Amino acid sequence: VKKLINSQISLLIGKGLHEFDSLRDPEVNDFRTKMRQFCEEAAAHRQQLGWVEWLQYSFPLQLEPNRALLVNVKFEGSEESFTFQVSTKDMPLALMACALRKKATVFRQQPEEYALQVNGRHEYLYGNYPLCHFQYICSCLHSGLTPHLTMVHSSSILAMRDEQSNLWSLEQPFSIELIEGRKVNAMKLVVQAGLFHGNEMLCKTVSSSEVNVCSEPVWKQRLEFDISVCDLPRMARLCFALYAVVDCPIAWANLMLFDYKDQLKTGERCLYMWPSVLLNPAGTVRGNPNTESAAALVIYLPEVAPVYFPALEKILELLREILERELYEHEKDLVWKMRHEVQEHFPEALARLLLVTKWNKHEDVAQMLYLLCSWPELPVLSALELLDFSFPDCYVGSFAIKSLRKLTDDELFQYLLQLVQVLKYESYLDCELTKFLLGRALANRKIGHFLFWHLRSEMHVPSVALRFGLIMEAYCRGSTHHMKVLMKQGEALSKLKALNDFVKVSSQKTTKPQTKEMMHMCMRQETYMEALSHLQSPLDPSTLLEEVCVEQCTFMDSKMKPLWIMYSSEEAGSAGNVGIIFKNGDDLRQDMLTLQMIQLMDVLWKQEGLDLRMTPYGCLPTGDRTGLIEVVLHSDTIANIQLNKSNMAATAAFNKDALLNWLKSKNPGEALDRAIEEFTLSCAGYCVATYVLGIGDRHSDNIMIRESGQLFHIDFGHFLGNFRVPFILTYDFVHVIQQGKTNNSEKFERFRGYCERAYTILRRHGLLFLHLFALMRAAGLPELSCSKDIQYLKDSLALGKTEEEALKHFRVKFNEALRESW
Ligand SMILES: Cc1ccccc1-n1c(Cn2nc(-c3ccc(O)c(F)c3)c3c(N)ncnc32)nc2cccc(C)c2c1=O
Repeated sequence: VKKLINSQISLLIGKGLHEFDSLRDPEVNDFRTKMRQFCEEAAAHRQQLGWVEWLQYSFPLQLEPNRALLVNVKFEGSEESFTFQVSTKDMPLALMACALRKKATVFRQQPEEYALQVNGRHEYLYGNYPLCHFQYICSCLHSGLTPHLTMVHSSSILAMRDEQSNLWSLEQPFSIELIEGRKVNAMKLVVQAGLFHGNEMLCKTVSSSEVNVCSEPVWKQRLEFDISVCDLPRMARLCFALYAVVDCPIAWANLMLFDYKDQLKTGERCLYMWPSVLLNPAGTVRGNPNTESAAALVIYLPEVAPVYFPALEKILELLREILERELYEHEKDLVWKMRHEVQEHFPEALARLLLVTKWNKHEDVAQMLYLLCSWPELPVLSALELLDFSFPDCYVGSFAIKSLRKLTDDELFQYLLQLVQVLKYESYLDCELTKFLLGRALANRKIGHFLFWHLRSEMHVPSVALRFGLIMEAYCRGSTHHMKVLMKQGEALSKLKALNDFVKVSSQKTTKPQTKEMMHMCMRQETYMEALSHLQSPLDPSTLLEEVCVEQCTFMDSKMKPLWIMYSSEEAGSAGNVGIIFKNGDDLRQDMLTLQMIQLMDVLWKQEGLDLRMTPYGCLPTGDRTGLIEVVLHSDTIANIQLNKSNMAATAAFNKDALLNWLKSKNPGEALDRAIEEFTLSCAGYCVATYVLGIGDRHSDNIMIRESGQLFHIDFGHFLGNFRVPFILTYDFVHVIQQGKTNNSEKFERFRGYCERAYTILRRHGLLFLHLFALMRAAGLPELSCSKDIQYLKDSLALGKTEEEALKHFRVKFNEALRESW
């Protein structure tokens, strides 16, 4: 059994477990055994969970951030069902009560023994919440549809559980010996070296003597640093850059001065370098795995006596306000002078005090750490700032996680993408963040699902493949069952890649109708029908993809030729008719981040009672320029609608009426008013979202509209101005908002009110967006690479202003946009 599981993990994670063994690396070895133990203990706890707790693990509640309604309810075993009138204010228990009373009369005669499953979905309604607090019940109300639910008994739930079982002394100036290299270039070589603690230099950047671009270079020279050995902090990073000159960067390499056991490193090292894009402090502290091709630098760390970093017990032994909300040197001195008052009276200003402490003086670090160990826990918002690379110390990182433990699963999920990116800043394999993420993932299967895919989707990136592979292995140890569920998804994705490659070849030699027929024949092979059917959606593990609907599958005969894959499910009814788009060839990371930020805006708006009728559809990178996008059904592009074709319900005398005519056709009679309202609200949401994020090149081919009237955007790829993008009002959109009238200030100014409300709410959470984007810098996105990009957000939310100034500013922009509109 154990051999089978090992091979299944290897295949699932995209890396052979023998490759971990072959490294013969104690740190890897230790990571693997500790984390396996941790994860297996979590699995043991899970298998004895009570049935309500199991539901909470496997099917966490989907909640929203009086009135009557029809609900259809059946029981798990039978066809017979009952359609009740209940209230949106009723609890699930009351609904389960009606259900059981009804079954008792038909079937000739305890609510608390049941949970309600949404038909055809891995989604359950349970707990003390009125029905309309559940996202599913909400969804039905706005769409019109009738909730269809299944009474599931506690013994059925337990059956699912059961089937799823598994030192201060050294004053000499720090120095190294640069021995030799083995590189490729055109000039003379120089090696620049610098010592870093995060972004901050611990002293000046001492450089090599120049040597000719011959060899196999040999230096054999001591590089002494302007810092005492007893002053090197625990997280000291040594950074090299090799380049040529008469500038031409060649390569870079970093390492920690202390190993993962706090021992100071000696003696000789061969550093396998990464090819360059001069110093890269944020770059990984692990060598380039391509040891065949990589340029290499051998260095020597001299034996300073074994020396370890002191234990905490030895460490622990050793106008303010007007500025406190970049600062001058005397201001910094005051903050450090007042550090005790900072702790006692301004605990949330911890980060500011950290940025003023002298990390290159061990005495000062001791004094900072002593305060840190008695520091009260901080709000989640503050802890997110502390995860930044500006805060490299392990005690700080440990404090940060401790304050983040109060994250709800919903919050953790909202920030998961960024927390995974922060792993790229980690210095060692076994770290507090990895343990935190793995623990949360093992306690919540939705978190487990998305953590898996965030890690899996980067296995083709050599710099993270080891770390991410090891995390995925450990996770698998803690849920054998979920591993198999994930394997099924991977098998479907393998088949989709093969199918997409086929379509790419066929469509170059034949017409779209012919290729589509070939696609269908390929899909109807038993191997494909089996691999593509009966899986949890990688986009949302609560959506079950049952039978693939071959005749509705197609492809886009342009660009990367993405696939359109439709599904149906008898058991789920209408809600089982769902689609996925598979695209191979594009980097989906930018799309994913944009969509996640818009989804976050939607949550923040709804928390203030503003529902802009957004369309937060799923986008999930799964592999190398590969991923899935959730299909929004019953929608069309603005461009297609504006073609204004004849013989259609929407055919118009003036082209400006095409979109309104289309909406009229989909929403006859009294339905038009609501659709125009959905259009207006969503238009405001997307106009604000794209303005704030600097998303340019919006046009009629990348905006879509649903038959409900809701507008949404597709195909992102440009943001934070990396095409200053103006606020955009489109004439055809103004025309719909104005109900097809030339002048309609009543409707138009309501729309302006929505924009202003949305904008002011985002500003209030400005710091959250800034902290999240700061963390996202870890991801290596070319459109989020520096301070200029963060500055874009600062400017767009006008955060340096009062609310009144910001709104005047926003108003000029909005007004300028209206003029520009034809
Ligand atoms: C559905 C449609 C109407 C009008 C013009 C184009 C499309 N459309 C679109 C338009 N589109 N794009 C997206 C989409 C959104 C974000 C992306 O990153 C992305 F790659 C695609 C999309 C979506 N999520 N839901 C519904 N429609 C969407 N996408 C296709 C993808 C694969 C295969 C096909 C045949 C299509 C396709 O026909």
